[PDB]
Amino acid sequence: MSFDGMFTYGMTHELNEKIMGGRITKIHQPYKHDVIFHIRAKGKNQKLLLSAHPSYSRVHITAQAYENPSEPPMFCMLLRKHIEGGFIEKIEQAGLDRIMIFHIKSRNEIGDETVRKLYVEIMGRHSNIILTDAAENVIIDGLKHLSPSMNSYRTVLPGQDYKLPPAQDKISPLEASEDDILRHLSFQEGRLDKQIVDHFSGVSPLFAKEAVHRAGLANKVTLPKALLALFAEVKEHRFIPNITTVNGKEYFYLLELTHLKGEARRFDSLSELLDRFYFGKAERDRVKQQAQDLERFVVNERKKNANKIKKLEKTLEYSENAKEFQLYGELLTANLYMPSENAQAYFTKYQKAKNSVAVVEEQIRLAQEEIEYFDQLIQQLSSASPRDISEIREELVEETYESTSGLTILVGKNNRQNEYLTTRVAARDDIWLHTKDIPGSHVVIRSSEPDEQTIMEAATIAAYFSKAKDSSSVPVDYTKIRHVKKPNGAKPGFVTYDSQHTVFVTPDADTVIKLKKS
RNA sequence: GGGGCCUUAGCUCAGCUGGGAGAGCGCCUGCUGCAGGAGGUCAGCGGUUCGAUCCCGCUAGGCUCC
RNA sequence: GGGGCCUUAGCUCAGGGGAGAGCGCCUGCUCGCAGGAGGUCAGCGGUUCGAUCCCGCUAGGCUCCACCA
Repeated sequence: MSFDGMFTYGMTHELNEKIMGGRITKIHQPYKHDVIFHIRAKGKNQKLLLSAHPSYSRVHITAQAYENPSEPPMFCMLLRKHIEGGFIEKIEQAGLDRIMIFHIKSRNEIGDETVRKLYVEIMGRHSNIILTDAAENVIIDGLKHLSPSMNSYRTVLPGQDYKLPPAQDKISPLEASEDDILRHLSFQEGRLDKQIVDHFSGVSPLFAKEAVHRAGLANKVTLPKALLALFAEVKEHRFIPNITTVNGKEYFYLLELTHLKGEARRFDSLSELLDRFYFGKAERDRVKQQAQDLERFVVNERKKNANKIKKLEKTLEYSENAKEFQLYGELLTANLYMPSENAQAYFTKYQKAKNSVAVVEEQIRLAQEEIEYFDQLIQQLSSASPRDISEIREELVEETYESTSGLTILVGKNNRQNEYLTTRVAARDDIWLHTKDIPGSHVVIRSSEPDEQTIMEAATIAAYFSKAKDSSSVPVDYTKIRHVKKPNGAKPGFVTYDSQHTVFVTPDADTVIKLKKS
């Protein structure tokens, strides 16, 4: 994991630099596992994101806008009761574990000064945000409850004593000498990267591989020097925030990862890196989890129809072959003088077959139309926003951008928005865009003659909100709205179009974010 | 006795009142919590029909009901 | 079964004159500010110049009774 003890150390330093002494002005919880503190510090308003998400747990200052629920969750209201209005006195790391502790001076209901500790544990699935009394060391509440049945060592419930996770009894990299490295590392046993992780606290396999790489030939002379150099870089805050992309897979770190043969992009801090790294990924997995019941249903219903098609086909084939039964009783009728119920039984098998052809063919066609419908829904679910999931659910039961030139671009992200955009909002000569033979979002430029740059920007947006968002070249069709038509009885969003031109674009998240009107 | 309702995968139940057998939990696999697996004569039996938990015929059994 | 009481905005409650106030939630402003959000006044049909506040009924929720052989 890229968010390791060393990364936590660097983040803790950055947070102290940015928000120590800062007043918590507002607390929000936009998502189930994500809390946002609005902090007034050093003449600036900072947004601190605290994520206890199983896959995307992180702490950083974020520029991103987040939509808050109409009703704040109970944990948010609890945090507001205890620590909103308070001052962050200190931020510290628990050893070199992935646990940040925010010391927050607040006032009680009577007005007396109280100190609260906010523990932010970054442990993947077990990641948590826990508020305690500093005097009594008693848990006020945690974002995730841990019952004694789930963990015998530590309980995370209101009114219980806060206990850290079990210590790993590992050496501190920030205090380690050359002799400490030489005593603990068996240079003959191999897997030196693993040995480093086993002996040194806070060190990931990513860091350990970098250390082994920088050593060149990892031996008793080279590896201790490489480790101490890397530890010194961390201890002295000589951070180079970077993301390295190797074969489509991104790695982020607080130091340069020379062991990775890929394109390295540097940053002024780590927030932007994490925003980019987890952009789409956190949402897609959450959507996948919420959609899993529908997908399993939709995929089943699609599969059902294909199977239905196959059987009907066999009844059509039976119908064709049945002609034999017509022969059988014709011949039996001709030769009666030389059994008749057997003739008639064959004939009847024929007629039943023959009559099944037209019904089978019709039922194959209808099952094919259902497969196409379900294939469209599967794609829509893959690129949907949270609102789009609601609109698709309603169907199953039954955004503004500005170009570089200053032209308004409108986007529908679901079937209902797509229908509303194309049929009610868009003017007759406005330019409509959509991905060719790839399900996606309807995009409309509010201009009859947009410049080529605006077309490419709008196409990039269309491709970004399509199934092909991860492809290097995506075909996007565009035409005037007057050429786009909803067929009679078609579901919302579904349209036929003519007189189209196709452009090819690479989807880019940064371009889409830059063009988004606030 | 008279009426009433259900029997479905390892387990428990969905499924519109034919549109093509599912979920949750447990279990098996790998990953680092995730997906993906298995698994049903839909109690059984036989009509209907292009497909039947689905419609009806036809018997189990258990509950509801005096 | 009968009596007795209840049903107002997210929440808590004001209130025959055309449905408010605080808090929450939104507006910009940083312990106060500054404007919004939101009502079939349980419902019904009627008294009338107007009904949340008449009056008669229907819901529902509580409450008290339903005994004597």
